[PDB]
Amino acid sequence: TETVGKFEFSRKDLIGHGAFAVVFKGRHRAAHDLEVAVKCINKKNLAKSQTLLGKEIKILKELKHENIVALYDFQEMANSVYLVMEYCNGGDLADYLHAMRTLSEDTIRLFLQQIAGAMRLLHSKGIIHRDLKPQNILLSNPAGRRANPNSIRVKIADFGFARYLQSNMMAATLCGSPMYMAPEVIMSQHYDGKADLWSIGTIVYQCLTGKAPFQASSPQDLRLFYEKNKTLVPTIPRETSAPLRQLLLALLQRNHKDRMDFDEFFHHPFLDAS
Ligand SMILES: CC(=O)NCC(=O)N1[C@@H]2CC[C@H]1c1ccc(Nc3ncc(C(F)(F)F)c(NC4CCC4)n3)cc12
Repeated sequence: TETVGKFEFSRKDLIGHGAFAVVFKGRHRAAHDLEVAVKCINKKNLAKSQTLLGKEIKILKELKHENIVALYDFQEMANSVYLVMEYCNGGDLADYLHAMRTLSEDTIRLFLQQIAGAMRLLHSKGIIHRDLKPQNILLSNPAGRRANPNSIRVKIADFGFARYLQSNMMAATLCGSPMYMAPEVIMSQHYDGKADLWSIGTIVYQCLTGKAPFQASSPQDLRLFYEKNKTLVPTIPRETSAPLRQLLLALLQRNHKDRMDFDEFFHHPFLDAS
């Protein structure tokens, strides 16, 4: 048992591992039924892990929303950093999609309404996430794992690559997962918040079809494909509802200037459909 302020965890209770973070399930020391996810340095990449966890704190301390994984507390010291986060009892969308293969349009709508809500807050604060992928979309059912799936709440996680972007500036750091990167990101161009909208379009397309809209053998191959193809049209299955078709087509615009803007996303007919 290690303690971080009012919370405790055992390194036995590993729930996830990446190059730059290790995450343990923990609990409040007084309210043992309050589950938490404790994110810790990966000492294999000490300096970068410490930097990214510190940036995550800096960003998440400004973001309170149902659909953003909550930061309950944190502890930054000279040689280590902890984040005590909301525990999402449903795990990640990558694993959920692996088991479900594809999601109904109604489930995609429920999830995307929640992602849109979180993105409204990021956009209003001037923050871009830059690492949206299914592994960073977490699921939580307030009625418990075995409850009605209509009750699944979605939370954006992993803000270590996030930044403020001034409205007259562009970003240029290579961030994210290549299969979810906007073309402008993987082509090492300048980009803005619309790069996240491409990532969201890729996630929605994967939910709908079970595959990438633009398949490639490697990140290098995907970059070459984007470089060579100045128009990108995803194949929309003919059973797709018109609002979801139009949402996908507008998000998966190769050129960020042509891509759906945030106001269009937040008010998209797909999101207000019954
Ligand atoms: C010991 C135990 O109870 N294990 C549960 C477990 O391993 N599960 C449960 C269901 C699938 C997998 C899993 C992964 C992640 C979560 N929850 C969660 N909540 C918050 C965070 C976060 F706050 F840290 F983001 C988080 N991050 C992990 C690292 C891989 C995704 N995971 C829950 C689970």
